[PDB]
Amino acid sequence: MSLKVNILGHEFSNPFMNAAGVLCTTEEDLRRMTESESGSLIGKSCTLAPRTGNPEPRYFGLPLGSINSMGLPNLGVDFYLSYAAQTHDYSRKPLFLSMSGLSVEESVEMVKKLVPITKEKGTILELNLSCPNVPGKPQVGYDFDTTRTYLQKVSEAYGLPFGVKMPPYFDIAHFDMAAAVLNDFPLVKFITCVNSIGNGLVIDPANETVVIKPKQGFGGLGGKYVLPTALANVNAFFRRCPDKLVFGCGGVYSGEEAFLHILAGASMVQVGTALHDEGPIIFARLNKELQEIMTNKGYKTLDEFRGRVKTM
Amino acid sequence: MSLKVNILGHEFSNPFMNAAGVLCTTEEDLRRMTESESGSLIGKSCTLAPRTGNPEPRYFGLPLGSINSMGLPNLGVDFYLSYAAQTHDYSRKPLFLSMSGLSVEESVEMVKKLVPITKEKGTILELNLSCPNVPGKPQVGYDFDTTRTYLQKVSEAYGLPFGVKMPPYFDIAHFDMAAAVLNDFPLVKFITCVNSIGNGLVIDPANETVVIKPKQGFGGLGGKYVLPTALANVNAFFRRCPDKLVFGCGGVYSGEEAFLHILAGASMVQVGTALHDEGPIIFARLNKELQEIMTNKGYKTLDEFRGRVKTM
Ligand SMILES: Cc1cc2c(cc1C)N(C[C@H](O)[C@H](O)[C@H](O)COP(=O)(O)O)c1[nH]c(=O)[nH]c(=O)c1N2
Ligand SMILES: Cc1cc2c(cc1C)N(C[C@H](O)[C@H](O)[C@H](O)COP(=O)(O)O)c1[nH]c(=O)[nH]c(=O)c1N2
Ligand SMILES: O=S([O-])[O-]
Ligand SMILES: O=S([O-])[O-]
Repeated sequence: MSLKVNILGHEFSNPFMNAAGVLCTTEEDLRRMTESESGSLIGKSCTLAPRTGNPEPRYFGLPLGSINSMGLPNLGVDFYLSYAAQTHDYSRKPLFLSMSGLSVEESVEMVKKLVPITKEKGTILELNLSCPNVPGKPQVGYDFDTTRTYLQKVSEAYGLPFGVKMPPYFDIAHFDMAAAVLNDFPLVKFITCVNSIGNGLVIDPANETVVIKPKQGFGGLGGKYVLPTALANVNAFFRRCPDKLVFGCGGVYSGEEAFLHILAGASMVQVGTALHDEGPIIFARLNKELQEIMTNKGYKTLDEFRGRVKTM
Repeated sequence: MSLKVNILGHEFSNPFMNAAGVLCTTEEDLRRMTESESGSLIGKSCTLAPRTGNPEPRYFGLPLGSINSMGLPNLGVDFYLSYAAQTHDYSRKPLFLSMSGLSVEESVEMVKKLVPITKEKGTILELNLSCPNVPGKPQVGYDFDTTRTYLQKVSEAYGLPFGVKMPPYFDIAHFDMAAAVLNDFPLVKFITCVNSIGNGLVIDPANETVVIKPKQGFGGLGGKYVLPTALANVNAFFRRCPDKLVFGCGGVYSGEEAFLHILAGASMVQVGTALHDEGPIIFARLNKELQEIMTNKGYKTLDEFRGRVKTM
């Protein structure tokens, strides 16, 4: 039996990795992800210059998941590039970097710097088009003309296969429109579905007060809230973008959810809120739980069921 | 304490009503809603001609809520108009009708027929701009040009105060753009936030099959999944549309969720999934639970705390 995944020119020991933003901001974070049983890892969504992010409190754990408005705290693109070029142990597992420049001009500058490091080390880019927690910066993926510009300019500047972190869509017409844009960019080799369900609001009934400080309490939702949305997006793009991979992100707490993501079409499975809750030991648990389901169903590889969800 | 709501010249006993679609399709359904302890009720979103809706199975109750793709099964506009004109007991409570024509032309033809009945009986219109379960009909509310056309044509054709059932938004820019359109239409006196989180996907791990038949398993999500989204939408439009009321819909199972909706800005509070699960006896419980919270907090009326959620 094998959890192995062969994509983007690498063997991954298993399909599991962190969701961008979780356990991946500092060198220590990235060390712990590398030492974990995860198949891969991804660096915190970064900007050209460092950021400290939004004021506190900006994260609140919930019974059904999480709400956050972190505000893209990151050590700046040079930190993550240097991590990728010098620090990361590629013999352990491949490395992704998430990049979230807050303009096309910023993104172009950042990805340009990545080119030599991708060529030398094999570092993979996930372009973030969906951060919902930066004041005054709308989610790029909800504007298809803006999305087209980003993909055009990053395709030109970077010139190598890369992936995109998409916001969740909730409308068939939007799946169609998103896919039409994505399918015009052959360098987009993977689509990560999904980022947080944006701009939710949690209120404490006792003190009648919102639970996070930024944006009048409005924050991105993760965890159990998002699983059906995440599965839908995965499957919608799996079908609409057959020349691309899909990575699943959203609501994974166990082997069962991972199994569903993969059945829906996911090549890799990212873990955010649950990883925030449980720490990197979760990857060992997820590997075991997924294998148990496969054992019970008589599956020996992921390929026996990836993208084989049945309809009526 | 008093649960009363006084809007559009009517006295409502309490803020509670069914969400459009739940317990409101047939005469018997509407009788049961009228006989319940609810403050009001709304008829099933109707079309000019009857519809049988989508094939089966099209509804699935979930641990955390519901997924459906009913497909606007309805007895046609004449049935609901005739209910509103002849059958409904207005001494029990006021009546809303939801209308969901699948074209602006259809919606116009429908609302014109309602005009005499509103004038005579006080029947209130909720225009549905958000149904996510009709194949080939995207949610109007996610296209601001189309939304503007509907509001223009319905305002002109109906010529009386009405409300709109909006899809959930997940982006600050969309709140702004939606509000800008709504604020150009003075006859829009209330905004119901929110309709289902559109186009989620639930998969059964045992048989590796989606749980509903229409649209390859894609259906609207209700229940615990939607509470933070609903609260966010309620509060965003409460602040952006001061000339209008906001009605809350989404994730209400208890007086506590009702209290949060009202604290966020809601005038009426609609109950979908929980009502589908428990039956109309739920309304007796919700009144009791909200009364308890107000008593504990020393709130004499809903007006003392409506829209007074605290931020940091
Ligand atoms: C604390 C924290 C921080 C971030 C996030 C989440 C959380 C919880 N998310 C969203 C994340 O990548 C993921 O898409 C969602 O959390 C959904 O997955 P889960 O349901 O949480 O597993 C996120 N996404 C991204 O692309 N870049 C980022 O920097 C962040 N930051
Ligand atoms: C079976 C069923 C049928 C419908 C719905 C839901 C369900 C469960 N919903 C959506 C509903 O009005 C409501 O917006 C959502 O269900 C969210 O509220 P809850 O979280 O379920 O209370 C719905 N909404 C609407 O405006 N017109 C309709 O005809 C229907 N039909
Ligand atoms: O960094 S994001 O979570 O705001
Ligand atoms: O009628 S709606 O529930 O699809």
